[PDB]
Amino acid sequence: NRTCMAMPYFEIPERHLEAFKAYCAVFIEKTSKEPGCLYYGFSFNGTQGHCREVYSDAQGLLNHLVNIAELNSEAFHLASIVRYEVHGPREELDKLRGPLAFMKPQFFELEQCFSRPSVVA
Amino acid sequence: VLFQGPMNRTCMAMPYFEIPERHLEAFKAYCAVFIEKTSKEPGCLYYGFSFNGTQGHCREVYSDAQGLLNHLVNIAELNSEAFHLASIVRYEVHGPREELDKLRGPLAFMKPQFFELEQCFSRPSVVA
Amino acid sequence: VLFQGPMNRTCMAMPYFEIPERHLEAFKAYCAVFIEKTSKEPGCLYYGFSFNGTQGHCREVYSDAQGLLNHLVNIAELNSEAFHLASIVRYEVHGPREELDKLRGPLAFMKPQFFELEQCFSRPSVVA
Amino acid sequence: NRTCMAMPYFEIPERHLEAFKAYCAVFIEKTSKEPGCLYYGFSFNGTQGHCREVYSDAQGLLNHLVNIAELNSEAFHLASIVRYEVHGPREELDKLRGPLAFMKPQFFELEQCFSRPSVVA
Repeated sequence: NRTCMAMPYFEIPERHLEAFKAYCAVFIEKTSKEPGCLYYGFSFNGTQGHCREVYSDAQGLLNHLVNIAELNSEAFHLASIVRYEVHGPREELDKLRGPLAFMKPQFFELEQCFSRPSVVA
Repeated sequence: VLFQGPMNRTCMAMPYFEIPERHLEAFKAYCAVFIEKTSKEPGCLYYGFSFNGTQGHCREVYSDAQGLLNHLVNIAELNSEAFHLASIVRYEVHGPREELDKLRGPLAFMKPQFFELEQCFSRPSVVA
Repeated sequence: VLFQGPMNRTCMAMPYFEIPERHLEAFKAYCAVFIEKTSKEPGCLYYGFSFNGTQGHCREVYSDAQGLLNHLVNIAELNSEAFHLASIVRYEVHGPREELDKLRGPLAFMKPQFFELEQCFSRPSVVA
Repeated sequence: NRTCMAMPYFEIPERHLEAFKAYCAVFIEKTSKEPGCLYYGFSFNGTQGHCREVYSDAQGLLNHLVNIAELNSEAFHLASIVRYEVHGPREELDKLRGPLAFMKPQFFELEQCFSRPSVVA
């Protein structure tokens, strides 16, 4: 199981919350074209935003960053990413520590796990 | 084009642990005990521990809010005996509003950060 | 593949009228009066009358539940004077649960059939 | 404005309600491929189901019936259609009275209307 999970946390000014949520549907449409993306969901604690992103492997996360780059530049003025976590097995995170350094990610290496045959992450 | 519909009932809990270095290996050993206990819960879909050095984390995925409540009851005794190895510094709960409404009362003692899931894409054969 | 997200706030009201034949042409004339009055409501997106012989119908589309309540206030006086031309035999209200919750109290006197909108596809440029 | 609106009403046994709602997502996926379908939404009054279907013209409704026929036969045992209304201008409903007779439709001819430039139905 090489699945990796990325989690950006967003600080959204209250005047930008509705525009941010409208863009979420655009990010979801664009990300839905990625074969390696298994899950992409936006959740909110008031003005604190969050995305739970599941990719089939490290390459999937790298594909997503390239795929989403143009949308990122369009919407980058609506919020600040205040934290970025990447969770997965060490052998996949090893492929990401170099490429992702610009995000200052917090890397969590998955070491012990239970899961049902239906649910990979 | 726009697609709209109800979210899955799935809820995810994420405690973040501050583990003293002198307790880190004992904490990791106990993780096997917590996994074994949780693996018998019908409502638990995923339960896994990850580490950023001495920062620990558990990703807990339940089929609905009731699954998370069942876990709280199941693990209460174990939580109280491994209590001393770490402290929980953040506790997040993610899920749809209607399920999180069932959790705000029972989990108040954890002072959780509740994130209401509002928009999602998924491949349902592999992730809920 | 599965897409999930919130419904539009749009609400639709549909009264069905039983119109005596002797009143049908007068009813149709008054429809112009009701359309003119309703056309000044900011919250009204669509308001149209259709007929299956002497069975009349209005399709009323509002941007949210508040729009429907504003219409009730706006039309109250007109409703009371054209009151005698027909009877309402069915009154349906369609929309998302959170908006319909705002209507169950104010519209109780109409004994409405409330249909909660749960899944939808749409082309947002032309239909809400 | 040639738009027509179709409205099936469903009586769903309580034991079939969840399966019916799961099929709704399949009907929505299939109907989303129709260029002439502008809106397709399912609503529920307990066990009473309803679809609000908006088509750009009478041909769109006929295309939908053909497009959805295979799914109809798969799911036809989950509920009964107890009423079927078709609303639109007379000139479009004239094209449907023959083809749709098997549904025993209730035809409502739209005669007077207000709408904002953004909303066709």
